[PDB]
Amino acid sequence: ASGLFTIPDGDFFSTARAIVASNAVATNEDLSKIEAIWKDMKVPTDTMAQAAWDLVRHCADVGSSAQTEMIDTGPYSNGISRARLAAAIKEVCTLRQFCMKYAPVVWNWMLTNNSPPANWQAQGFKPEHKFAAFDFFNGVTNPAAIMPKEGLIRPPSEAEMNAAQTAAFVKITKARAQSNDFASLDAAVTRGRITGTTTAEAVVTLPPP
Amino acid sequence: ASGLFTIPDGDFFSTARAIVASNAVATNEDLSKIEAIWKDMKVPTDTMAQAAWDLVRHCADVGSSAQTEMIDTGPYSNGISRARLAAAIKEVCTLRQFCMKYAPVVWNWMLTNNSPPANWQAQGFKPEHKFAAFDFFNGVTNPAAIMPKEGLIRPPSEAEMNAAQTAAFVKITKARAQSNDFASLDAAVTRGRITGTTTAEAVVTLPPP
Amino acid sequence: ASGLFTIPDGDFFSTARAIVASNAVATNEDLSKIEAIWKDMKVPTDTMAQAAWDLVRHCADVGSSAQTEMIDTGPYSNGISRARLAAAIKEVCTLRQFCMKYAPVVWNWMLTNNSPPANWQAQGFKPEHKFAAFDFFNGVTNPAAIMPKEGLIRPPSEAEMNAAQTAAFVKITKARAQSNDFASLDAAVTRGRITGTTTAEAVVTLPPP
Amino acid sequence: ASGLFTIPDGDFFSTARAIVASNAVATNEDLSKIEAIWKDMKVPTDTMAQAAWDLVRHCADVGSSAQTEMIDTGPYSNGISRARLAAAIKEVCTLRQFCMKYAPVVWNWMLTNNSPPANWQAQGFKPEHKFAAFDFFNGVTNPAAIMPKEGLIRPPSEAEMNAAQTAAFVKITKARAQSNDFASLDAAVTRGRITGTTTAEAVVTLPPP
RNA sequence: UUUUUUUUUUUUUUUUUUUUUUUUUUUUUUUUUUUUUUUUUUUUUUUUUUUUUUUUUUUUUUUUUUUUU
Repeated sequence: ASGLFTIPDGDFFSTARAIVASNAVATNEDLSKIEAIWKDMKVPTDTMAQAAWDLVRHCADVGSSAQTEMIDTGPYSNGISRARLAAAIKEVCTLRQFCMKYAPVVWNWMLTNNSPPANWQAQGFKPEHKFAAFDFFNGVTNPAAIMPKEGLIRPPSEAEMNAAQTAAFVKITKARAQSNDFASLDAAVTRGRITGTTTAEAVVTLPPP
Repeated sequence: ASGLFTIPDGDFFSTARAIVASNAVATNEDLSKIEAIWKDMKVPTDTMAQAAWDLVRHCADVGSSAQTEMIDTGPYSNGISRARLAAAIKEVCTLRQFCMKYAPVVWNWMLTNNSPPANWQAQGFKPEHKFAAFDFFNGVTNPAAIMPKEGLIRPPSEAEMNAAQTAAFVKITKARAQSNDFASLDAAVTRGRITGTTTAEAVVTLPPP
Repeated sequence: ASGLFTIPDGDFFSTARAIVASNAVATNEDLSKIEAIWKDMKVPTDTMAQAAWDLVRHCADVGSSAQTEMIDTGPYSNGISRARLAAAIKEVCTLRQFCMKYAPVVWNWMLTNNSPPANWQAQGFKPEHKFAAFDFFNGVTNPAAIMPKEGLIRPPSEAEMNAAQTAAFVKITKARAQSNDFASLDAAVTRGRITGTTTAEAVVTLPPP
Repeated sequence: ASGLFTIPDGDFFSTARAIVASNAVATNEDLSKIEAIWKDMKVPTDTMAQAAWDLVRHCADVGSSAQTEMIDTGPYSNGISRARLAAAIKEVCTLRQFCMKYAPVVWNWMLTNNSPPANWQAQGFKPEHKFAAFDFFNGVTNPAAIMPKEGLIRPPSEAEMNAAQTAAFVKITKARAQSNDFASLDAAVTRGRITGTTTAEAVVTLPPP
């Protein structure tokens, strides 16, 4: 048995370590392209990582959607605003994929300072689940993401994971209900409609048990 | 591991404090532009904050919609009416974003005086939930908003947060049902219709469990 | 990359401010020519702007067509009638282009006094949309127009914009149906006809959804 | 397998980069001919690009039709008016093709300053879609156009693309309804008619879903 | 009786905005109209399913009063 029919024997399992890569997280080729754009717009390379952690922490208070307006300037750039840092990222990967890379860093930072995501109440989270009230919360246990050196202070509880999956259903289905099913945006197909659906037909509910 | 691949070590989590910024709350650049317009229409800078807190407290009795008619004059301007203060705000940010900034102030003010939002019964709130009967109630636990020095008297209960989310569904869906799906307001698309929908097709219900 | 192939870098977007100019609004060269004619027919230069705002406010009660008869004299001229002020304007630009320049001023003036355009019922407007019942209502959000210092009291609602676009369809199509398609007004082409069309063939309808 | 039957192997896909060219965007031969005319009418070559970006930004407030009257003079020429710059462009390519080349620049400029196209309300756009209210908005994601160095602040949303396609239908069909089907402009064919169509037969509607 | 295989499990989409006011009266509730006739036959095949056509251009301005009931 050779070629693709080779049977592994036990030397492979004890020695080989798979480097984990994920397509929901910004790749190593993605992150090298961010650095080349960021250093060309004069982000200091001595605080390049802290400018990323500050941007993703701000992206836990607001969304990580491509339409999200970043607000202010962090203290680790040379006055480069967070909107300009995020616009450089969206040329390479999505903002959500970049934020998934730093999700354990932001999770530890929020749990150290006891500072939840800012709009947890507007998102409909209960106060006992408010630390899961950011998108890209799925990346906190993804091994392709940046894990801090001493690990997570606290893993996410099962109730926090439950609340995040429910909120992910509500936010994504509401965003799809504001979109359409039109396969083309030409007026021959859309007939000048945004959703192609009335207000009552677009109401999202999670059906009861 | 350097650049964007730097692993945080624990010095960062104990020292760095993220200044919280939110795009649902009026920004610091927004508020500086309000002050320049307000002092030019001769609002006293010694009571500039109290004129804002009086306007947002009045915006808890009426809406914070852009179409809302402000009624009277507060005691902290130099006779500048609340409609003129709100019209200056709507040149910079939304009125709702300005009111979200002062939501914990208005929440403490209403709980101190035992004075709920004025039209809580018309909004369909039960009497035990009537203190949540304002829009921009989501901002009372947003850390980007102005928190008073000694804190909230009482946090919002879970039942108050439940009632506010339900009322937010009813008021927003009713406002969308009076709007249309028309992608253009030209008569070639609207065909001279406001909603493009009959009265029976526009009825909003929250489907039962 | 130089010449017309130069890539903008971010210094341009933060520093350069485009002065907005519109060809639907009376230009700065247009308005300087109005002043030279108005001061030569002895309009007081101390109330030159108020004579314009009074004329455009009167042009919200009647049309801004070139055929419109202006009625009376405002209080800010030296007894110069509004028909003589409008005849001087029509030598330079259209009356509608002049009125578009002052559309936010007239919009604020009408909303302050609760005084809608005078013939809103004859125009077929519903009472809840009657403040949009003037032509040149499109200019109220045009940034080339004169914006008052503290801003609009209320922006136009979506239903008001819908009603204005529908009324613009009806009034313009009815005016075209009283015109012709004749490419020349010589009797060899027109054959002594005004519209070249019967009464039944000239009926305007907005086709139903 | 050689000649036109050669099978690509994977070296071609990893190495070759196609330079994108579009016939809806002004070509590199087009732009070199603009520069030769612009420098001969003494446009400064140190601000040749900024004079183009100022002209296209003004062409987002007014149209990019060949019949469009440009209004004023930008600050980056040596007093050369925008009408003279546009007349030089129309000798080489269309004004719309030139403006498509700088559509991401104008898109970033408008989103930085929060300054929409000036006549968005007259075009029938809803306020939530008003940043798409220019023609040549199709060029903002065309890779043949000039992309700024740090990228777009925000990509166009799906609802903005929907509104632009609907407005493109309405404006182009209305312009065709004012034209004719006559195959020749000689009076033997046109019979002295502009459209060859009555007013009621020329009404444009987008048929309802 | 037949129907129980395979395929389909990735990404993307989670921001903002929208929550005011107005609209809640009156009128409209009778009578008439309910039968008969019409239900069959015929018509179910063949042929027609390829290519071609998808670019560009066209999106500004002007026209919205009065009169006519």
